[PDB]
Amino acid sequence: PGLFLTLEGLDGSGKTTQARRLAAFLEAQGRPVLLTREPGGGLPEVRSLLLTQELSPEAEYLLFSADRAEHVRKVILPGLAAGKVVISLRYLDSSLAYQGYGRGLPLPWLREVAREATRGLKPRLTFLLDLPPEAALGLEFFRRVREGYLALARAEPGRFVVLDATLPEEEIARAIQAHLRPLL
Amino acid sequence: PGLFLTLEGLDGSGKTTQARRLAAFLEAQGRPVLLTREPGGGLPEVRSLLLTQELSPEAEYLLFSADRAEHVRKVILPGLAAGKVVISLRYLDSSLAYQGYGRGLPLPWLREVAREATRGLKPRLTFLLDLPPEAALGLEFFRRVREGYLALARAEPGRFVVLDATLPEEEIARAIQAHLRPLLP
Ligand SMILES: [Mg+2]
Ligand SMILES: [Mg+2]
Ligand SMILES: [Mg+2]
Ligand SMILES: [Mg+2]
Repeated sequence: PGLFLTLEGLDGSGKTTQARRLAAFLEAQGRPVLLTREPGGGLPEVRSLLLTQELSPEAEYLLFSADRAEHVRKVILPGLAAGKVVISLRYLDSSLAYQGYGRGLPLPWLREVAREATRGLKPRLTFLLDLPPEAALGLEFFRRVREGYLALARAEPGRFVVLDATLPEEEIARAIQAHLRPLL
Repeated sequence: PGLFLTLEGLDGSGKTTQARRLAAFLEAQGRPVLLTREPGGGLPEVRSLLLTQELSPEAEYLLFSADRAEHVRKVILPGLAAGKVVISLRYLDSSLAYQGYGRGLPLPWLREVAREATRGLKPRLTFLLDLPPEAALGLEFFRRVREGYLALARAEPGRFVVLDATLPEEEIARAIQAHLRPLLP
């Protein structure tokens, strides 16, 4: 069958913790599951050098997209073909939020590039862990990314589930499980 | 205003040599020049990344593009803005030939990615060194790449100057010189 879920939000919003707990919930139900992340899941070396360099927003986006392209072909699609629940910590929405809304690249173009890079694969549900940057390129930048994420979620209410990331981690996990139950 | 020139073709066709000699010819007659290349002109580290085992053609192109986007913004446009003649050893057409005609990616997608990466910057002339594919991933790959280059040149016959890469390198350089002389009195 196959089921593709993603987690999104600012760095510091409990995405890794919630990915781990979601995988454990599915492991407890006997559902085979795969945990992965971006950047680095396709091309690990892209993660290393985005860490220690600052490029133009266009170059940054295209590197992320190259990693994304290998990630989809070598990790996500094969996992889904085996009937696994693939959970990716960050996917296309991160690039739209950080490089698009944050750094100012045009979103129609961003989505143009992603069409062939993702082979059109999009998640069935995306969990957005929303919070202000204080609760996790300056504060103004992170504010744009956050509002970008909220704007993206307003546009696709059938795909996005927006959770208050400031809540206790146990409540957030149970909320994710509640939203996910109907799809299993 | 500046002048933007490129050299293109299969590896082994003498492109580096011609780019080097072209630079000299211009320097000699007091035209300041910036000599550069892809892959590596924008992001040096991309050259390592491109050699990744079994890299998808999509990801390969996106790596070339990322390098190309940094190359155009940080090196090529600032050089042209300074009135230099910028010569690039490989540019967009390398990707179109190798990743498009060679690896099978759809050209319109490649061009649309490129539009924002290059800010629409095109070379005034591109010197295509046409080399036989056996003298350059088997032969059938390189056969497609060679013919793709020739297809690109047919579609933009004013931009591309197609030259026989098996000629002596002085005769190639002289032919490049003759095409440029109208562009710099
Ligand atoms: Mg992408
Ligand atoms: Mg948010
Ligand atoms: Mg490109
Ligand atoms: Mg060219």
